[PDB]
Parts: sequence; structure tokens; C-alpha cells
Amino acid sequence: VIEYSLKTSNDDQFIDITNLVKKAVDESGVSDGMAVVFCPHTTAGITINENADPDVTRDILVNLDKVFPKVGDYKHVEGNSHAHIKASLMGSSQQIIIENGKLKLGTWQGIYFTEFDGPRDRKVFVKII
Amino acid sequence: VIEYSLKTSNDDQFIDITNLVKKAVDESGVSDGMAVVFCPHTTAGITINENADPDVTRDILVNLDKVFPKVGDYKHVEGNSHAHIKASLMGSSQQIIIENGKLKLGTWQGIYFTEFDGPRDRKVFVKII
Amino acid sequence: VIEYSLKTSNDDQFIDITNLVKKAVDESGVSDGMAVVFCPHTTAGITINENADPDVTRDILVNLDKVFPKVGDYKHVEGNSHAHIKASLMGSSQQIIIENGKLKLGTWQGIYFTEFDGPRDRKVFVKII
Ligand code: NA
Repeated sequence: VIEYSLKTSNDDQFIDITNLVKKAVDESGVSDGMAVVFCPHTTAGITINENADPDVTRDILVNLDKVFPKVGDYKHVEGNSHAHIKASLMGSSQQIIIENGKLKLGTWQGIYFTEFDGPRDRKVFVKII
Repeated sequence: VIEYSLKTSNDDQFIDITNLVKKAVDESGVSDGMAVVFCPHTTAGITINENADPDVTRDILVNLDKVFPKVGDYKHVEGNSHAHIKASLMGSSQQIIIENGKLKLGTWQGIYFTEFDGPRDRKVFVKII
Repeated sequence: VIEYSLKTSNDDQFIDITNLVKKAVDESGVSDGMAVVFCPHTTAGITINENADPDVTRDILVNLDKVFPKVGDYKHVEGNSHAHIKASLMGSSQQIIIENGKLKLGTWQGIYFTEFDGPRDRKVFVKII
């Protein structure tokens, strides 16, 4: 697979895609398996983290920016190497256990698309196995 | 799936859970497949790294702390954003190949639960496919 | 699974192994599934990132080095804790969707072995499921 389109709206942004993943699980009919969530963009990634406090996602974005700023020792002419770095640090995919037809997530644990070079028209892939 | 309970004992800690994963493999009877190890906590994660030198795990913890300290530019009122960041950096899960009924790990390569907000009663999930 | 041998040539290096993964897919005959790429070395890892601009891979290596330098607050007697840290940050494995017998990768998105303690004789494992 299911491809979802996402429109990102800031240069960096966490977008909670947990329900997009649940919908793919529900469509699949799979009761027990794995959900794989993959980002095909080299300046974005996927992570799993706190999903009910905006201050946590702000703290992550702000502090990743502090450590790998937009301006620095970067040769890359497009000027988005900071985004490439942060993308690799978050990861290109994550996976979640499906048990009893539900994503086996912890308390206030959600699945995020992590944009580091928005605003852009983005895709995310969800495969249920 | 197998849920294991872990009691962590320091604010940050690497706990070698390789044998908990081997036990799940052995229980499953699977000779060839994958072991998926998932952390349902947003202030802890899973990584794979050196498992026979305490100085390496100390170096990792200490240097992750140096870069993302407990005190800093953090809005989050609980005061554990450092842990949320480090958790995303390690990852919410890892996976290991099962070959000939054994985890296909390299020399002195082990699977760790990475606590960043202990001491706490924690869980880790192991799914064998 | 397929084990590939790689000879790395610098202390840090990104090696594009995308075609090694495609060959494993092609050998498997699998049309739809997953490719899992695993690094058995604790001082190297796997990441997915830009594969057509050398400046991006240079920016990543250089800036990871800047943040976690070779010399610092490290007890580990071999002197490669920087590599252990960076390895955990990239990850021990990545996975890619196989669709229509092809790796489902984005534009200029490639799979890299990330060496942090070369030059060495290394292995990478590719499992197709
Ligand atoms: Na990471």
C-alpha cells in the first residue's frame, strides 16, 4: 504494498502515520504477522516514538537540528545534507508486530514519517506479511 | 510472540538479551527464518553491538549522553526527552537471521535492550518468523 | 542466506551494495517479499541513502566523525569506540520490499555497507524472504 501519499508542510516535521499502518493491517486480513513501513526518500525516514506529547517531537527535531545544523561542513550543492544525515539516523524503515489483528505497540507509542526536507509531496510504503 | 520482563537498574543501561532471543528461537523449532526483537517503550530501544567488552558499552552510553545531555533545550515536562532521542537513534527493533536453528551473529556480536530512562520494569517482545 | 565478501579500503567508507542485493533477489526467484541485509561486524553497519552524489556520502561520514571523533572520552583499549557508536547509529541491518521481482527503492536510493574501522575484509549477509 500500500502506497500512501503525504504532503509535508515544514522543513522538518513528524507525521503520525499509525492509522495508515492500521488500515493496511485491517485491509490485509492478517491476524498475526509483521507490518513493514518504508520511506523511499533519502531526506526523510521512519521512526517509532511518543505520540501524545507535541513537546517530545519538538525536542527531537530541535535537538537533531542542533547537532546536525542546516549550515556547516557540507559539500553537497543542494544544501540538504543535514536531512540526509538525519534520515539515516532515524532509519529508512521500521517494523511492527501484528498480533490478534492489531499493531503490537506500547503505551503512547506511534509510527512516524520524519520529514527533514519539506514541504514536499511524499510517499510511504506499507507492506503486511 | 514471547514477552520477556526486564528490570533495569540505572538511568542508562545496555542489557544483553541475546540468550532470551536464542530461547525464543529454540522454542519455535524454526531452523531458518528471522528473529524480530521489538521494544514497546519510547525511552528505550534495541541495538546490536559488541558483547564482550564493558568499555564499549560504557563508551556508547557516555558519548550518547555527551551529545544529547539530560539538561538542555527541552520543553518536555517529564524531563526525559534525551531518552526519547536516544531511543529513536538506536531503534525500536532489530532483526537477526536464523540459520541452521541458530542466530546468525558475528564475532562478539550481541543483541541489547538499551535503557535510557531507568530504573524501570520493562518488556521486550521477540517474534520468530 | 547469501554471504558476500567485501574488502574495505579506508577507515570510513560507504560501499554501494545495491547490486549485490539485486543479485540475491534475482537468484531467489521471489517476485514479492522482503530483502534483509545484515552486517555481522560491530564496527560497521547498513544504511539506505543517496546513491548518485559522492558529496552526500562524504558529508555524512565527515559529520558523523565531527560529532563522534576518533579521539575522545573513550575507555575502550582498541581505540575504535567511535566506530562502534556510528555502527549502532546506522544500524545492523536494513530491509527493502521486493515487488514485481525488483527492489522497491526510491529515486537515487541505494543500499550501503557503512565501514567505520577499515581497511578490513568484511562480510555482508543477504536473506530473501
Ligand atoms: Na539509527
